[PDB]
Amino acid sequence: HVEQTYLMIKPDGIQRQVVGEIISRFEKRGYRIAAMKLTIATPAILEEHYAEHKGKPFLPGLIEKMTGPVLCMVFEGVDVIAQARKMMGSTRPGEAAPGTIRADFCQQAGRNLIHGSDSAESAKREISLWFKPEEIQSYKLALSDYIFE
Amino acid sequence: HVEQTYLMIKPDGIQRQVVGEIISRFEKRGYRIAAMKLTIATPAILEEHYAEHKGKPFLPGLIEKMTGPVLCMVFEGVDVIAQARKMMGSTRPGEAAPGTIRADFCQQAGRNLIHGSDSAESAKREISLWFKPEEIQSYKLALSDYIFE
Amino acid sequence: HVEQTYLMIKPDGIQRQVVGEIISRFEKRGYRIAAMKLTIATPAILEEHYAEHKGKPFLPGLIEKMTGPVLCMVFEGVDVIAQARKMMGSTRPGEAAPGTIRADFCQQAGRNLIHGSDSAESAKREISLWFKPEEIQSYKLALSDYIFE
Ligand SMILES: Cc1cn([C@H]2C[C@H](O)[C@@H](COP(=O)(O)O)O2)c(=O)[nH]c1=O
Ligand SMILES: Cc1cn([C@H]2C[C@H](O)[C@@H](COP(=O)(O)O)O2)c(=O)[nH]c1=O
Ligand SMILES: Cc1cn([C@H]2C[C@H](O)[C@@H](COP(=O)(O)O)O2)c(=O)[nH]c1=O
Repeated sequence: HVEQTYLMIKPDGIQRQVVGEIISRFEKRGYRIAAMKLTIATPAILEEHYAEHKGKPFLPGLIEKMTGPVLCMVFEGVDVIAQARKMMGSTRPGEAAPGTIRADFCQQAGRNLIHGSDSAESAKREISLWFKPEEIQSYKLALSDYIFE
Repeated sequence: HVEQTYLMIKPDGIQRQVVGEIISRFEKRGYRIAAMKLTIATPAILEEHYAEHKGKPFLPGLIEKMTGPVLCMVFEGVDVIAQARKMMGSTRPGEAAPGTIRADFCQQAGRNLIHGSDSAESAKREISLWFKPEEIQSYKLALSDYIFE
Repeated sequence: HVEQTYLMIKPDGIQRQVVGEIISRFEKRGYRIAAMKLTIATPAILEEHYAEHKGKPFLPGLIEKMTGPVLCMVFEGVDVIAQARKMMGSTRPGEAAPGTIRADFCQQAGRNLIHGSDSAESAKREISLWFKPEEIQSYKLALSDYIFE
């Protein structure tokens, strides 16, 4: 069975103009784009996005870094929630494995280019926060027979 | 002291049209193309290719996935049998390291893009199965002095 | 706090004509080019560079391999000394992780494409040996707000 994960290119990904490169990494595995939207993230939606960190001293700083243009995305694939995390790499780019997004593009955790859901529960919540159901698109990849066993 | 390994692009590599990208990964290390042939794999040759799994319940499914166009290849280099295995990554793409072929391109073991010999004995057997001696080409890379110590 | 490291493309990197690819890997992380110079390495400068190995039987062959065009470089970034070492990978390419320069381009330690400082002390020593201070340039990257936290 496939699943869907929420991936969001942060303002540093937009401003460094690596959006296409990021998308290509997920397309390369035959992951399907199920939703995609450019918006400007605001403090009120980011408070909900970062709800697990309510009341923590670092939350204002997380929100400030994220206040800016973002690319909201939903990708579909086998085990894609865990696999996208593996592809992003460790929170700290300096600890991330070579070949991951954060190791290949970044230096510090506060500017680590991309967010991805950390669990099935978070993916469901995040997809619902940033997308309406009518924005989630269902279609089948023509190469499905050569992607899925 | 170089050796030769058998590498085969499976039908999913052909149909997803990533043959050139795969070849480029091996050329990038200064591995030498010693043989290359496009064919359509037959059940008869695949039964011998997969002889280790004779009688196993999953063998018919393995053969069915592989009955299609394939690119047979022989690459030469230092430690190239083990090194090509490392470059392909784990059989299951989800367990493969970022930066390997299977992690970068694939989702499931049954569609994992590429075969490579797993040992010196297997390489000798597989090269002999898929190639005639007259198809194996001997020449020296002009950059040899800058590739080999 | 950023630091600076000495990175040198060896004659195999020049002759295999992958200079631009190497530079792009470091630029991709927002590391700043603080110095860059093409020269031809000579035995007298290489003897100082490899001073720790004076008298060892492998040194004459090492110096022979390194007598040729080289690209001297200084890159600046957070933790860049350790990070550049990680990006190069193990001295022996066969042991280097997928996604590192040496794993992606090389076969043997004697032709492993690139040198990088192993410590802050070595970086200071190597930058003094290979560059004049006139050659180290001070300027700020315009994307700093999106590279550094
Ligand atoms: C941006 C950032 C996030 N994180 C943590 C906060 C969340 O628990 C997790 C995912 O954050 P993210 O949604 O901003 O990618 O990473 C840090 O520890 N340091 C940072 O600098
Ligand atoms: C295709 C496939 C191969 N394998 C095993 C069978 C062989 O022992 C080994 C290499 O197979 P391969 O020649 O098809 O790459 O991988 C699996 O365990 N699962 C799979 O889905
Ligand atoms: C080129 C080379 C370097 N080295 C060691 C010597 C130095 O301690 C370290 C870095 O050397 P380098 O300046 O040539 O990169 O690598 C080997 O052990 N084997 C080799 O073939």
